[PDB]
Amino acid sequence: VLSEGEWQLVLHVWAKVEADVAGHGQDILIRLFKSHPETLEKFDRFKHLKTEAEMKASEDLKKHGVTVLTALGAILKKKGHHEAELKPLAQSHATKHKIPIKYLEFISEAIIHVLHSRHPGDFGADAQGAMNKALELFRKDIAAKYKELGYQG
Ligand code: HEM
Repeated sequence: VLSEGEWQLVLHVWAKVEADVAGHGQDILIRLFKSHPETLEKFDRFKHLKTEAEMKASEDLKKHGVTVLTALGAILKKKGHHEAELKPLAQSHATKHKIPIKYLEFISEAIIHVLHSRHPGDFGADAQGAMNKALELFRKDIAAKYKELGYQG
């Protein structure tokens, strides 16, 4: 459970992400794909991309990054009361996209890295720790839904 202070650090940097959601999404998905190539393989939509240049030029990738960040921002703003937002997501990612929880840890690391590169002043260690907790809560709650559905892993 994050404290109110922690949630404030989380949403303060997230308000900054909102100024350029598309740019953040692209950086995050590209980082995810480059750091963990197995993740790109889950996207039939994007697996044709072979280089970072191709990824940066993909408008559809940029479009999905916004989809991803929009869903995540709505979750973060619920400050833990994200049961309704997490249900459809867990269901689709477990059963449809078949995304292991480990891959959610990978994108959490990409998110934190990109937030740090773009918002050093509002993403000091205290904010990093708070965001890590927030992303951990997200993962914890998603994992519980996965386990229920028979996908814990
Ligand atoms: C911060 C975590 C993530 C969020 C908030 C998120 C959000 C979304 C949303 C909103 C959709 C569209 C609706 C849906 O299908 O549920 C989606 C689709 C999808 N996501 Fe995620 N996602 C996340 C992480 C991941 C990860 C880590 C992978 C792969 C390693 C993944 C793979 C997919 C795939 C394959 C689709 C369908 C893409 C398509 O073909 O249209 N997602 N995601």
